Amino acid sequence: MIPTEEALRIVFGVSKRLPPVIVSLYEALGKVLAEDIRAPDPLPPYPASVKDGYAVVASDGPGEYPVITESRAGNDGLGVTVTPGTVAYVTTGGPIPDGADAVVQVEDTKVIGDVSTESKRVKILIQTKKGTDIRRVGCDIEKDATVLTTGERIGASEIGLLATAGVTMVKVYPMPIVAILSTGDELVEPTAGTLGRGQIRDSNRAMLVAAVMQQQCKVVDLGIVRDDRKELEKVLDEAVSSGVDIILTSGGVSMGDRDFVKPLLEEKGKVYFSKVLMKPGKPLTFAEIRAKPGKTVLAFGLPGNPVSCLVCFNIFVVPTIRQLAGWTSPHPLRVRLRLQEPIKSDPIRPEFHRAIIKWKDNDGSGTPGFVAESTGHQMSSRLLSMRSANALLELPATGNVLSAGSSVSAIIVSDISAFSID
Amino acid sequence: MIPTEEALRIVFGVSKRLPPVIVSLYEALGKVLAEDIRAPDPLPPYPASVKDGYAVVASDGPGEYPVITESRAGNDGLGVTVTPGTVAYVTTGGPIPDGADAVVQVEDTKVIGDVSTESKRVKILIQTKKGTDIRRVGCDIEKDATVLTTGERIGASEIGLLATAGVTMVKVYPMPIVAILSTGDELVEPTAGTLGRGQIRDSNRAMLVAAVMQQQCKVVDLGIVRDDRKELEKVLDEAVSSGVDIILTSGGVSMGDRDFVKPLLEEKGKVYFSKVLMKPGKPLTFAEIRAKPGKTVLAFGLPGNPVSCLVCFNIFVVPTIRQLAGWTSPHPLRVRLRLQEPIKSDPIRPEFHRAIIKWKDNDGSGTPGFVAESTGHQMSSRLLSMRSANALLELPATGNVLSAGSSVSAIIVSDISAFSID
Ligand SMILES: Nc1ncnc2c1ncn2[C@@H]1O[C@H](COP(=O)(O)O)[C@@H](O)[C@H]1O
Ligand SMILES: Nc1ncnc2c1ncn2[C@@H]1O[C@H](COP(=O)(O)O)[C@@H](O)[C@H]1O
Ligand code: MOO
Ligand code: MOO
Ligand SMILES: [Mg+2]
Ligand SMILES: [Mg+2]
Repeated sequence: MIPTEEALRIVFGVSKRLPPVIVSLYEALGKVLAEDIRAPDPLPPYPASVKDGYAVVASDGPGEYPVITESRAGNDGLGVTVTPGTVAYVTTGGPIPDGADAVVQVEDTKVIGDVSTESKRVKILIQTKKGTDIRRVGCDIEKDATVLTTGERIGASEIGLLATAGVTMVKVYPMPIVAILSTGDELVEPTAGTLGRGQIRDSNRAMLVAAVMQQQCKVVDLGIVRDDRKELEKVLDEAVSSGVDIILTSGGVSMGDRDFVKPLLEEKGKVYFSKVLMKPGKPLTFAEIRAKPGKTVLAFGLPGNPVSCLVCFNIFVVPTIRQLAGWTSPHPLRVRLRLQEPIKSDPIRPEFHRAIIKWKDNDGSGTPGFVAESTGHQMSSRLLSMRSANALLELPATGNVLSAGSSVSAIIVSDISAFSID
Repeated sequence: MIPTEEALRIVFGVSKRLPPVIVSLYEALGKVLAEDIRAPDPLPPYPASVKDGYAVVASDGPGEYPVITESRAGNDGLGVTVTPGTVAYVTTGGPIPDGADAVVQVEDTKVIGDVSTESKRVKILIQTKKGTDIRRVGCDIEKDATVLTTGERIGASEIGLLATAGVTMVKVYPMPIVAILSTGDELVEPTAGTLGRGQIRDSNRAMLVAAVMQQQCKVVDLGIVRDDRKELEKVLDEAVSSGVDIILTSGGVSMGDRDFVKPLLEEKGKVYFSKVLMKPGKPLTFAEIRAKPGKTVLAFGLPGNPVSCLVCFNIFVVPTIRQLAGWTSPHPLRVRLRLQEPIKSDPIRPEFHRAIIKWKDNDGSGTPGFVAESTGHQMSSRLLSMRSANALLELPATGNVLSAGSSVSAIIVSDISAFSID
């Protein structure tokens, strides 16, 4: 039995970043960059107007002037020089014609004379300064500037920067492919209606398929496997040979006489641990299998108890997926929060207590902060204790009652940007 | 020009939850439940062992006893009664045979005699209590108990609860379908290499496609549209008739003489506003179009400036997607944080200043909390100001320099569970 911090250190030490691949721009979203990106041209590549109005010679000052060209895009005004005593109409993003050194926004101007006559004239109502409302070449992005670097995760703004730079095929770290199976003679498919004696619906498999889909990985669903050593070996050898990077099993890892996951993983590879000092998730097995040519497969013999299964996925499998996906910060967000109710900590095993947390203007102490409500009874067989739980409170093994208003460390396990407000 | 709080109130008031649909279990992930879910049978549906060991009569106490059956799943031990003076082998999740009222874990037992002889005997090493290590029928979930309710978002634990309850087809609120187009004679596709005079790559479209994909919505990519009124009307009528729920355009909404988005939206529907008091995102247009039979289409005439485009998406479009998707808490997470450097606020427009935020053990004041670093120059044409930005600091329009260490409100715009730790 090892502490969770040691089990996390071992998993991290064995887990290796996947070889990079080339993907399309839309396939690059969510992925970590495996190359630096440089701008091939400046942004803007031409002097551009910040406003809809008139490009002027600043030194001319307020007065009435003829409009000698109109510049909105492309070759508009090419070969036209705005000389002292003239102006050019411009729209935002329009190229500044040669000779103009400032832009006066349309609100500080007035058109003079009849619009029907070909010759347009405008009254500039202010005294402007050279450079006003013009984006010089390269002011937003300089040519050859690094706009994105290796190790940076691609979100919407990063896709926008790749498009700005003309990069539609991107070198990234891929997501791992994950195989998932359930174990047990007592299991039936979740499509089962009336259950026969001693049967339960397989809930862990669909739960883990959903959890892995939330981490943006491809899933290989290997179904229900019975408590038969040859059958489980065949399905594990099949998963190892299929090209997946991670295998997730649940159940068949406790002290039962037909719990074959641990001895099969010892036979096929290297088991680093099979027991962890934690509440819930004690029978967790982690192993490294080498697939014959030629790559490493990580195997997590997750516990059968639904709560223990999901907590072990959240604490150990999520950072492993991220490490394989090239994240430099794979660890989960940890915050500090105040308890909204008293919670009794366990006397021997530190607890990952499920909570529903929210940000409050007053956390109970006068200042703003996160607050936590327990999900109730914490039994490892009670999947209702994971319902709506967006955090795991880290309760040390003291045996004391932590009173309402006391502060604890909490691992956030679900999208902080999808947190329901107070 | 209206304040952002009024623009958000108007958008919320017009936006209506989409009609619910029936989807498969894996399609239900991320979606909000449109029906309550009740357990059709209890969990466990039979008295189940919490441990691998022996089912006993508690009153028998420590002693040596014959093992009369073995119970791991299904019909194991059916018709066998554990009477006083006998025990039954059980594995975790195994049905408790009739007559046994407690379980003694295998660690508190010892097998006696030769294993080869058919008759097995075990020594129970402790005095147990009635009910120990047995999960009674329905202790985790009672039959007909409500396990999930209308308005609850489906995450991995909720998929696990649907599978437990045998629900593989779920009534949910769907995500809206979003049409996206760019406007401008100066735009070229992001596949363009060398740019001609007065051209830029279309970056907003791929950025908004990525942003909408992160919100789990289907995208209808309508491409680049030129600054031609008939062309833009045709593409808008096409989007309205196609069945999308939201149209996103960018550009063609400022004061230019070929900015046709506003007048086209006024003609096709009801424009609620076209100008907002905010830095960045001032030219935002919001309109409601009625598609002929027969449904409502929401249209956001987003600003062309890349920063303004993404900030307006993050503040106004993200809660609208969530409201249409049936979220009861569509608003973004707002927290309070301390500035890591000084920031000058604008004297007239309140600013959505881009920041990279992280949780620190000491936020600078001695206690733990969020801290923010600015992304630098905040110009609306500078997409590099959105790079890695996971929050928008809400700076009031005071004109004062907010010093390092002062606290501000911040909107979190990207997965809090994907936050890089300190
Ligand atoms: N799709 C786009 N990608 C990048 N920049 C754009 C896009 N559309 C408009 N812009 C720029 O945003 C600014 C305002 O656009 P508009 O509202 O059309 O005048 C101008 O500088 C445009 O060149
Ligand atoms: N796929 C599953 N879905 C729900 N419960 C399970 C699953 N697999 C195992 N269990 C339960 O978890 C507990 C421990 O399983 P095991 O480690 O196989 O003894 C037992 O009560 C099992 O019935
Ligand atoms: O042995 Mo556990 O910690 O109830 O899965
Ligand atoms: O007019 Mo803006 O607020 O630079 O898009
Ligand atoms: Mg089992
Ligand atoms: Mg334009």
